[PDB]
Amino acid sequence: PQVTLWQRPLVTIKIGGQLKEALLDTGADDTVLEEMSLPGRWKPKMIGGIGGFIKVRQYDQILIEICGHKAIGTVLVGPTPFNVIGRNLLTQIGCTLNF
Amino acid sequence: PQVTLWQRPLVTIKIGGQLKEALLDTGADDTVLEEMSLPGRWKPKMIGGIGGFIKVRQYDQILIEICGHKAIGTVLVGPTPFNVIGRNLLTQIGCTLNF
Ligand SMILES: O=C1N(Cc2ccc(CO)cc2)[C@H](Cc2ccccc2)[C@H](O)[C@@H](O)[C@@H](Cc2ccccc2)N1Cc1ccc(CO)cc1
Repeated sequence: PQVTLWQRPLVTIKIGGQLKEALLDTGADDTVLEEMSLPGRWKPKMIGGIGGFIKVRQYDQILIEICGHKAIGTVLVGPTPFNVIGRNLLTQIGCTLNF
Repeated sequence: PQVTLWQRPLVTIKIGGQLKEALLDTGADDTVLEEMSLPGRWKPKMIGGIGGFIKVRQYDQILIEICGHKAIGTVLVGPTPFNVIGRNLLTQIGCTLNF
């Protein structure tokens, strides 16, 4: 749909059998989810944000359904205050900025 | 214009007589700029991010021009690694997202 930005742009995702809400986030390069059960292998890493760095686990190749579109990608799981969908998935879903 | 998200969506801003680049960031409610000299006076404020929180100072009713577009609003100046344009200014330049 279009999304105006008068409100936080939130979306429903399904990942790992579970339903969550997530913020559409053009300023983020990667997707970062609050701590969640995912099956599998993962490799740790750090990301920095505004505020310092977190240590996060990266899982590659995770299927997310976002709104109702499907994507496979890397997601990072860690101590974020909100789930963010970053540009690595935004580009799969077809998301564009318009002004 | 329309901006796809294969690369970081940067724009040039003009703010307080200085030219800078910033990320159009849908995830951020407000605009946070790296430290720079701005006139007026300000209030101490604290925002949270990934990583944690920073003390910023808030200036309100500053004019910023983002592409050719003027907007006036609150800008937080402080320890961000990257100048971030958030939703408070994005709505004024008529930015939407679309998928
Ligand atoms: O740290 C934030 N990252 C950091 C970030 C970096 C990398 C990834 C994964 O690759 C994910 C998130 C982004 C801004 C930023 C970009 C580049 C360098 C440094 C910072 C993001 O784009 C912004 O949306 C929120 C993400 C967020 C969303 C909801 C809740 C917490 C964090 N933030 C924090 C932020 C908070 C408030 C304001 C102003 O109100 C601005 C930014």
